[PDB]
Amino acid sequence: DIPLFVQPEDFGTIQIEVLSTLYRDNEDDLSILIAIIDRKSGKEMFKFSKSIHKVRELDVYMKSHVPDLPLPTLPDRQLFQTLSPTKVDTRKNILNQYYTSIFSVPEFPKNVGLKIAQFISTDTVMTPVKDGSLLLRRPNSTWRVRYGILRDDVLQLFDKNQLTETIKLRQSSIELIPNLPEDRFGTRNGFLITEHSTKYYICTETSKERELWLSAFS
Repeated sequence: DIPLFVQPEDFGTIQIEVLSTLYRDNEDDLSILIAIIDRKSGKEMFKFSKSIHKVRELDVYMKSHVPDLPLPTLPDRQLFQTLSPTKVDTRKNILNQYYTSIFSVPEFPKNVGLKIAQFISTDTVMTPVKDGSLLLRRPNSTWRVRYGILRDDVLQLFDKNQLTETIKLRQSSIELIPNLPEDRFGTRNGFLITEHSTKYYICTETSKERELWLSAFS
């Protein structure tokens, strides 16, 4: 066997939270970061990372070994084709609904329950001023994944751990971009930083993350 972090009979005692679908794993590919939480304590026990391909693989296994029991539906493949903020926001919510339903099924067959347990017991992620994954556009205007670090009153953006942008907040102005009506770029949870000029369009994965980032800007 491979060591199990949570026994299949104890799937009911955990909550899941899909934290991101822009996480860079050990091989530096975009993957899905998932947190496993103890229900009674509310403490985050561990995190793990899976590519969308691995997610569909386990899904394929389940459809075939439990055909008679209803199972949730994965996000569509089109949500992972052209990178846009509105798709990133949506597919994270569907994945949250998906894995909440999985660990809410009362009983799985012994083989299927072990496979799910092995799934969450691999690709473990250990992670210990504001930061987070961001989506960046410039005024021929595609989006690109960036990792933002707020240093003092200066924002730093990295592309695969390489400084590609550096921003002064004292020189710049900030404004929210309304989610609606949806523009021709799929902007969502977005805001504009105009550094004195130059304009950077930045979106977060959730609307809460936009709230948290603006407060860091203050």
